[PDB]
Amino acid sequence: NKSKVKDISLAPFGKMQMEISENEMPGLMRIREEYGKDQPLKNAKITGCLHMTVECALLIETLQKLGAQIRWCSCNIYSTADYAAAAVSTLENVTVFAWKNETLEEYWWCVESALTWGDGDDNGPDMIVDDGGDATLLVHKGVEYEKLYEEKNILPDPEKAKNEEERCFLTLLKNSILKNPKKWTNIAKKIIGVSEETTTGVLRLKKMDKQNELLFTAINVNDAVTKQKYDNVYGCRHSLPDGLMRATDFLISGKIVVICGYGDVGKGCASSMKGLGARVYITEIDPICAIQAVMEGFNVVTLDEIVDKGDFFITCTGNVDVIKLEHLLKMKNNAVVGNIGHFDDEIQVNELFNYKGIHIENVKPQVDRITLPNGNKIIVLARGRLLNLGCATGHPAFVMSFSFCNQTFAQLDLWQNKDTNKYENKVYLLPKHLDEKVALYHLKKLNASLTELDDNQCQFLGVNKSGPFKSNEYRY
Amino acid sequence: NKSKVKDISLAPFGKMQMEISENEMPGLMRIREEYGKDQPLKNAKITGCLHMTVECALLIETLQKLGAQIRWCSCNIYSTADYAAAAVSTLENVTVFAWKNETLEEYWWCVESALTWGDGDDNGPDMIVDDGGDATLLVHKGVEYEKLYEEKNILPDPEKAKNEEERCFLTLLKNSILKNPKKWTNIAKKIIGVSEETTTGVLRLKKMDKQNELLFTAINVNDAVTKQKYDNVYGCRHSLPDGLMRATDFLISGKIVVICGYGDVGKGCASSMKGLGARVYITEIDPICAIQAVMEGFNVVTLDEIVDKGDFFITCTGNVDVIKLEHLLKMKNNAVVGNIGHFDDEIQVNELFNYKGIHIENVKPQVDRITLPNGNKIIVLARGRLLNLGCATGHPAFVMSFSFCNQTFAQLDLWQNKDTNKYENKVYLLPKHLDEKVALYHLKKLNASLTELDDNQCQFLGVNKSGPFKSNEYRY
Amino acid sequence: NKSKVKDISLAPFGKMQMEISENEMPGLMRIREEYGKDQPLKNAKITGCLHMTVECALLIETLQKLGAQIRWCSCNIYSTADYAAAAVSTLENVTVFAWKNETLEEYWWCVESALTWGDGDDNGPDMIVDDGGDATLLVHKGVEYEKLYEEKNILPDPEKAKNEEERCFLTLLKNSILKNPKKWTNIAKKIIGVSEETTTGVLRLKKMDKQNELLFTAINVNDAVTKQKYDNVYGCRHSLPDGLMRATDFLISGKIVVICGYGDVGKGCASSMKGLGARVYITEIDPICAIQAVMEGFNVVTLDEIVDKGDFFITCTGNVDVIKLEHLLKMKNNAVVGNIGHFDDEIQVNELFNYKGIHIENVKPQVDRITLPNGNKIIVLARGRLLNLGCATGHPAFVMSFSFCNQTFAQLDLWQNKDTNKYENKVYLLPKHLDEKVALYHLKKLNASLTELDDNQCQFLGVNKSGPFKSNEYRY
Amino acid sequence: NKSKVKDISLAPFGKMQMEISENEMPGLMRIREEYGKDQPLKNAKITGCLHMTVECALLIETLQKLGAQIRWCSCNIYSTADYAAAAVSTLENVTVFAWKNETLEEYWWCVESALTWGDGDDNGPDMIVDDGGDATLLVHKGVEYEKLYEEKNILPDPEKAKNEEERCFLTLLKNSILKNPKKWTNIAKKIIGVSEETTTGVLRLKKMDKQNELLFTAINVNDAVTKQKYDNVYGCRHSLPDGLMRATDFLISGKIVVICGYGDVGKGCASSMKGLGARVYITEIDPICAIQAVMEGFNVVTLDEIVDKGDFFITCTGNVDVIKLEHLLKMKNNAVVGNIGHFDDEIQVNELFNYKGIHIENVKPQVDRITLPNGNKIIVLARGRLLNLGCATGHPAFVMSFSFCNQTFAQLDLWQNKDTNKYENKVYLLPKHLDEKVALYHLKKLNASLTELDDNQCQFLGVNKSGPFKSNEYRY
Ligand SMILES: NC(=O)c1ccc[n+]([C@@H]2O[C@H](COP(=O)([O-])OP(=O)(O)OC[C@H]3O[C@@H](n4cnc5c(N)ncnc54)[C@H](O)[C@@H]3O)[C@@H](O)[C@H]2O)c1
Ligand SMILES: NC(=O)c1ccc[n+]([C@@H]2O[C@H](COP(=O)([O-])OP(=O)(O)OC[C@H]3O[C@@H](n4cnc5c(N)ncnc54)[C@H](O)[C@@H]3O)[C@@H](O)[C@H]2O)c1
Ligand SMILES: NC(=O)c1ccc[n+]([C@@H]2O[C@H](COP(=O)([O-])OP(=O)(O)OC[C@H]3O[C@@H](n4cnc5c(N)ncnc54)[C@H](O)[C@@H]3O)[C@@H](O)[C@H]2O)c1
Repeated sequence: NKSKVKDISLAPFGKMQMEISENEMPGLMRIREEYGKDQPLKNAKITGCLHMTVECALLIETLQKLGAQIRWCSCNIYSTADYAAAAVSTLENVTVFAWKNETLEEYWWCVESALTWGDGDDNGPDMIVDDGGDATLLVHKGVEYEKLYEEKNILPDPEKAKNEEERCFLTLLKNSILKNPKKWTNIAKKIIGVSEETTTGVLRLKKMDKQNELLFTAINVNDAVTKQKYDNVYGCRHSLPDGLMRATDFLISGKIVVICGYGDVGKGCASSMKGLGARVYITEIDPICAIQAVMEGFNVVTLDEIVDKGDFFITCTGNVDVIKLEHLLKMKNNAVVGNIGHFDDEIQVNELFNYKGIHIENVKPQVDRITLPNGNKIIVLARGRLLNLGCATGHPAFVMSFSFCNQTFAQLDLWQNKDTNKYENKVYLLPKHLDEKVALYHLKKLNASLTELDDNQCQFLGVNKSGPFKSNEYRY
Repeated sequence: NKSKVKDISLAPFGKMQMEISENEMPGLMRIREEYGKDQPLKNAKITGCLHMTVECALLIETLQKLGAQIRWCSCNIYSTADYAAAAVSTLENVTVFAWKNETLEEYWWCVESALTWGDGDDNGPDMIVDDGGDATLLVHKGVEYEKLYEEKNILPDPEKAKNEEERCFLTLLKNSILKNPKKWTNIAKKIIGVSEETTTGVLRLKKMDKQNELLFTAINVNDAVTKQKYDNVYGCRHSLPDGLMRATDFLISGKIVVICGYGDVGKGCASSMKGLGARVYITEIDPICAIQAVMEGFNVVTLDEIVDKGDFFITCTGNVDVIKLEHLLKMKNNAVVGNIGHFDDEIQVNELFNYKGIHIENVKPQVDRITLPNGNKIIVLARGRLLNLGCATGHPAFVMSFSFCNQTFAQLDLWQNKDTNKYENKVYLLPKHLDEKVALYHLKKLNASLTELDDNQCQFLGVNKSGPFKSNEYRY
Repeated sequence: NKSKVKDISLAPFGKMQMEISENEMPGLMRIREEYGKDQPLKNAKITGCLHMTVECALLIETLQKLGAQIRWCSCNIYSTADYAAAAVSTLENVTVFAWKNETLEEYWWCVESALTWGDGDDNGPDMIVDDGGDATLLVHKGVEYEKLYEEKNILPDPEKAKNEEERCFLTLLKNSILKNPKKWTNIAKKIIGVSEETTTGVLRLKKMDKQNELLFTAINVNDAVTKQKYDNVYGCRHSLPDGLMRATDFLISGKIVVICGYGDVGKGCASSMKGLGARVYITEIDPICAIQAVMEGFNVVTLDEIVDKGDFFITCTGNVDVIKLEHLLKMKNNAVVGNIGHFDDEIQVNELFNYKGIHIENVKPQVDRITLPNGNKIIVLARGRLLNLGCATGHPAFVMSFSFCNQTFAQLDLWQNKDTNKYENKVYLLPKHLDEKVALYHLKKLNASLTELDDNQCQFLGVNKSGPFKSNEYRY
Repeated sequence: NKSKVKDISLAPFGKMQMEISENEMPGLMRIREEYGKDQPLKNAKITGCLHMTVECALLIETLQKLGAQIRWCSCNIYSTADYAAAAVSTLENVTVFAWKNETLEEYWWCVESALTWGDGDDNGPDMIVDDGGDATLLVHKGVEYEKLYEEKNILPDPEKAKNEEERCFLTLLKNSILKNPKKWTNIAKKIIGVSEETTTGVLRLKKMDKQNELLFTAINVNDAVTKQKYDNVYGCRHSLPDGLMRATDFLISGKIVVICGYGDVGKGCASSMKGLGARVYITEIDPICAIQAVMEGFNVVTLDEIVDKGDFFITCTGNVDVIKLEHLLKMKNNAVVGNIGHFDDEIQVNELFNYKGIHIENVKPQVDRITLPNGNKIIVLARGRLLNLGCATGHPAFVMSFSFCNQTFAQLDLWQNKDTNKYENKVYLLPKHLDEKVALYHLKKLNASLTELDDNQCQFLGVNKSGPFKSNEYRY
């Protein structure tokens, strides 16, 4: 029950950061004021697997101030802010397993430790807060392999590891089963539900739900309007250049920036690059998104067409093998490559790092310089992992306030309906009125005056004076 | 049946414009190349009620080249381009009833004439293309009043006219029933379906469908992605400043522009005003839209807060009484007021024009100068009706190509399934693949290179290499 | 001697436009309020040669309200607004010779008529307001050729006409000398001075002054901060897209726009195209301007590199042969070509129009469609002349207010120092304090609150609390 | 000959940064390739007083590679990058006295140490590179007080210290004179000249030159086009948000940002804030700049009008007392205040820090939180000193390349003309051709293709095919 952090003496620095960011998160603060003295999450055991940053610390503190017990780990080996981990590990009923620059082996250990609440009966959490689906994955795969072992006596061999991170994952599961072949099966049965924060995690849930593999309720927090339209757009508009500037200090204006993918994240990234004066190039597979990109003055092309002159290459597709080895080998000298989508699959950093005749030179934390066979030296950020969270501090508190408000409401609704049959083992979405509520909490801070709908106006539009004001199909 | 247009000698000028805009509508031209020699709409009787512009002429030509017969009218008394009406009235199997500056009495006469195909059995059309729902309204109200007369022997009295335009509407219906009390009831029975082009028309359809008043199938073309995301946004970004410039020639940069409503149209309008250097103020009733407005650098306020210093006031709410008489009376000298939403309800132009001590002075077509009681002189555009179509030429052909492609596909699908039970008396949406198809047709013209999804990438995303690439809930 | 205009019955329409634009020119209106009842220009004879637009009419009215007599003509054969010419010709002591679509022969006739005040002694004006230097040219060339005839008995032969417009010019001078070989020599002697409005006219004056050919004082109004920084930038940002929209109605967003020249005009043009969503490409010869263009996100290339995919080609160089015949022949179908710089030298429209196998088809006034040898049809605006003034109404009133305020001050200072030796036969610039004065007059209209410099702040900066606040070398 | 730096072990980290930034400074690298093996600065003793950053390290290395000996110090107590100082102190013939977070006493010690080359005859440098004029100040004041002491036997008393930093300055001078009352007088006599980098330093030089106090030649590097138009604009566009983000991590979009001053720096700052989506408010004393601000969509107001709702307050005036104590006391909770202009005079941080009832709490390096009397807690950056260099890393290498190229050329020209009478004790500027030269060096890196002027075009414009292309009065 002892937290594991880099250095507990950073707690005060983290505490100061939390106190300040409090004014930047009017949404979360409003939640504490309403459901505060009520303690609606009293006795609830919540395990979280989300970037251990300052904004995340304020989410933890909100959940615990709501009366819940928490075990937490980071969902990325570089996103953890040590001062935030130390500060949060100080709270009562909160245990944390996270630190910056953790190895892949240590990463899975933290996820497992966060999901394990002691031993024996009720060894798992009541609810899960995931960001990418790693905690959810471990549970589902654990249950899957435990059944395979109880039938064919077969264990997950890290031999068939199609990746280094997968090797540690399979190793963790193999050792887990050899210690207690029913651990995950018993835990999964007590889980009320999970709430997914990102597009990638939702994609995983949808595929499991499609094949009826979901063991418990899953709430799609990422598809909430006040999340995908704010977090994914305005957040990346902020943290992309921030991560690029801290990592390289290079000029962006007048430079050729290549953005792969023009969905929510791509739109946000491109907007900030355009405002700085960069020459934006977009790659896309979806014709609808491509036209949106062209209408903003961007040039839509295939990577092969611009890979030779590109100064910055940012992937925001949430797909795999977007920037292949053959592309990296053709880049100009001093080209910068980073991924802001998911894991490290978008860019074949591994293939490049293990290529014959490649020299890897570390410039600073999360920043490496690779010497290509032809002599060109390119820059790779966070070894292909989230550059905004690895080279910077991720989204600003004000943006994360929207996301964490939806997360909190997801946990509240899941816990308050645990004794009902409102939720099955499927993916659900938060109601429309909650989205408007979250938005309403941030209006004052923004000095935005909302107009009151009149009686005639209400009848004409066919809506209530309090909302919702749009239909469920509205795209905003 | 003979066409009724201003001057048929303008046909040549219109013909030249159509030939040129042909290159700007690759979408429509692609349709002619595929379903051309097939004549899928052969023997179909289509009645249209949409702005009679050059872009609309190319839509008519496409429908007739597909084998259909057409009767058409404009949906606005100022939007008709006489040279386009003359040109289209020239085509075989096409009859037109439209001209610029038509009176309200003449307007309804045109709608009725367009919907009436001869006399006796089968006196109505097979399908309807509407833009605002006026044709659809006439038919539904006609059936409603015809039943009221067949039961209580009561006729629609233009006495209870809550408006001048409504007076002519009720007068037209009263006369219609005194001539044939079953005209509309019999016509509504043969209508396969209608396809709505704008947000206002869809709102009308949704309300009727909510109360189960729909007499036939209705396709929501406005809610199609390649329409609400392109037409409503990029179209207005183009035609708002164009309408403002031609009507007043005033400088926009440095001026205080007040935009009411920040939905699709509002976002498009604000983007162009921002690009020109204006100081944009936004009014909103929806908190979610309000935050989007603030995140773009716009100040969100209530009209009462800025009505005194505003230089331009543009309504894009699609609501009623947004700019009341009390607001107009407080505006500065030379302030410009225009509506780009629906009809003339957004702004109380009528209340102002009939106010005691008000002097109305016509400056030029669709532009009037009003002298307020305090002596201030303000400028009102198109008497509160669509300023972009009244003072300019509406959206450009390239944008209308997306909308008209969805319209054509809507007519095609509706006609090809007339003998099936695919569509009931409800509001439907065109399939996802069609939206991507439409987008694909315009990529070449835009020099946009789409990327081909790989085999691994397809399985990972769980989509087909040809699309759709997004889920039905995707907001783009 | 009466005015010569297209149709005097348009006077009322023009009057209405002048009354409204009055609120858009707080600068000129302030001048009338200060030097109004004083009549400082009483008895002064002013000849003007500037675009006869509504904004220009308000300048004429201001000069006459100051007590001067005026004879005016347009400096371009397409820029005249007939309703403005009719309205201004109505004023007392104002004679106008201008109309839209005048032939080159008629053009010079108007210039000569405007410069000729009766007959005999004092046959010329006291001061001149030029825009391009045509009136100034005629006087200088007239004096030059009159001396050549009085010595070698040689006359200007229109045979050596290196251009059609030059032929009419030499023809006019030849006839002028065969009627009175001392007309211009005597007129030039009574001219107090001239004030140049545009960059091109200033270039002409500087070359004459360099070779000591100036016969009278010339004031460089164009190099005035509140002119080149406002008019050339913000004015073009407004009239470029307006001219393009009225002439073609084509979509600009997503289109490839090629701007040649990135000086004051180019910067303004590009800013508007960028705001609309176009993909901007810039051509430059000056490396300093080229970097400015790149830092704004624009791609700097040579015409040859983009002439194949360009949708719009706009020249703003003020140079000759920027877009040669070889370039025009390689343009895509439906490509638009227009000049916004000087005369019709920037684009080789003449070479193209007289090329073998070329078909010219008039679409509408100032808009022609040319069929290239390969079949491609391109659009040419105003036959290579100012597209913003030919296809639209030029800069808005508010922007012209700054230029015309500097013009009025130039005329006032020139007339008030006619009996002094403050000005020689050289090019002078208006003092710094006047530039700030002009700017100050427009602040209230813009709701801009200026800050008052404090006592300590004044000493520190070493400036007066009233200005100037910058040094003469400041670039703003 | 012993450098004084924080930790010499950071040398390798600094070296890696220098090697990378080399590719971002094609201008400086070109200088090394041309005047490299020539060693034009051989035996020259250069003392610099400029922000000891990585970009500065590359400038030092260039000067030494040119054959010069260097002694260097920082011109700000927070701008020094320790890893850069350590790396540069490694070079041969280079001595450095600088470190981050130095006290004011230590600051002047470094300046003095940098200007002192040994002892006895020739105890000073041959040339000086200044940024703010502190080194130049020390020398001029030193000579002034040395004469005052040699006449009235009066010493500079730190009693009359109108500031803490001035106290240390006068103390340094007093001790200097009590040790050798002719030190500075003798040194000033051997100084060939100095080259000023910033607007503030130039203002100081101009005031001395105006009163004939200049002891040696001064080159105004800041007024060079490729410096004020690139560095001051594009550099701040980059380092303003960067400093803001690293110091607070606060969201900028949708926030109210108040920029005081709209000159070169203000224009750059506002452009980046606008691109991020902030609501920009500008304060100005100059009417011309105010109109430029309004034409970009910004609201011009007096501080008193917005000081209550502002979220960020940035001063770019280069003036004194812009944000007084009475303004700071009225700011909202969590408001951020920072100066990017000169020293710490723009904002009365001192008055606030010494105000009764004020609590100062350090959040992190260069970031303090002040509790106001009414309880509001505001954030002050770098205690009123350059926030971009104190909270971040200043301008990016590519921008600094333009500035340092002009510096190098300034040193080269000054040293090559030391035995001539080309330069007097006045302020001079670099020739136009050099500005274009510097620009040309960076075109390739930017993928910008310059167009070659044609023979006819050259004669028409009256310029050489190689430039200059503009007149000295051109404002760009
Ligand atoms: N780092 C952060 O702070 C942050 C914040 C939110 C989301 N994310 C992550 O960002 C990624 C994308 O998120 P999103 O919400 O924008 O989802 P999205 O589905 O809206 O956007 C993905 C886009 O990529 C395009 N695409 C797919 N494969 C492509 C390929 N090979 N080449 C070019 N384009 C391709 C699609 O057409 C689509 O428009 C996910 O991995 C998500 O979880 C990161
Ligand atoms: N003239 C054109 O070319 C054109 C093109 C497309 C749509 N339109 C019309 O524009 C209108 C709006 O269209 P939209 O598609 O943007 O729909 P929308 O529903 O997406 O946008 C309307 C917005 O106005 C807001 N709103 C409603 N009442 C308001 C009030 N009283 N004050 C302030 N804001 C209010 C809503 O919250 C919403 O965000 C409709 O009338 C539609 O038919 C015109
Ligand atoms: N139509 C209008 O409303 C309006 C308003 C103001 C000025 N103008 C005219 O516009 C022209 C330019 O004006 P400006 O004030 O911007 O002057 P400018 O001197 O500031 O700009 C000219 C620019 O063109 C560039 N250039 C020259 N030849 C070139 C070539 N062959 N290719 C590419 N670039 C080239 C120069 O390097 C320079 O940057 C003049 O003709 C002027 O009279 C028209």
